[PDB]
Amino acid sequence: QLTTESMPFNVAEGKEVLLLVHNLPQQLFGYSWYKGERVDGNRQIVGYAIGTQQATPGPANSGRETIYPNASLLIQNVTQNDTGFYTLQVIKSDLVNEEATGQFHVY
Amino acid sequence: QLTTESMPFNVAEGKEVLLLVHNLPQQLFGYSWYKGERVDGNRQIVGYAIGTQQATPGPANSGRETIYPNASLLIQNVTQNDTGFYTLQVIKSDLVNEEATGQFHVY
Repeated sequence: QLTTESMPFNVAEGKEVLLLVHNLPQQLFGYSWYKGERVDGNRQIVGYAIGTQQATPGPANSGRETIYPNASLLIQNVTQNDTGFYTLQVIKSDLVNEEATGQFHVY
Repeated sequence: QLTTESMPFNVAEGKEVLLLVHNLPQQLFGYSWYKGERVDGNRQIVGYAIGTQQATPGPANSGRETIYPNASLLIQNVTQNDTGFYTLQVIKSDLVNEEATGQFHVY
């Protein structure tokens, strides 16, 4: 049931897009966002620990993103290579974790 | 650097296999094991929270597996459909998580 929608879907180069999260579960340890349609550490954008409120960037961090405490992801100054899928993984306290995929298109 | 090796690699139907974990990082919240070569909640075997020492089964749990506190995974009474890839994800305190893939073959 966790979902993400991009706002806007079609984004103009140089403008911004918000990946808005819906149905965020409770009893969470943290968030991890990835570029592409799969959880993979080689393409992690950012890790975020809820208790300490610490964001840590990953290999796919571009320096134009902001993760908020509700797990939504802002990307500013979009370029053509931002186009595609993004994957949010949410880590539950029982370690039975949940993923959701979003997407947007830069024109 | 996290890795997993199956012992034995080639496993006889009805016998057991241990997915032994190496280089387990420190400062971990938990473990999640998956069937297949990717982290995906629809194929989660088990979630394990280190602090409370609780295992919770996922959709791909067969009832023949045991995860230990060092993250190694025993599978007993193997069948032909156990053949293939397994994926361990390790959740770090900074949420910049690590994955490793193992495999074995049932003959």
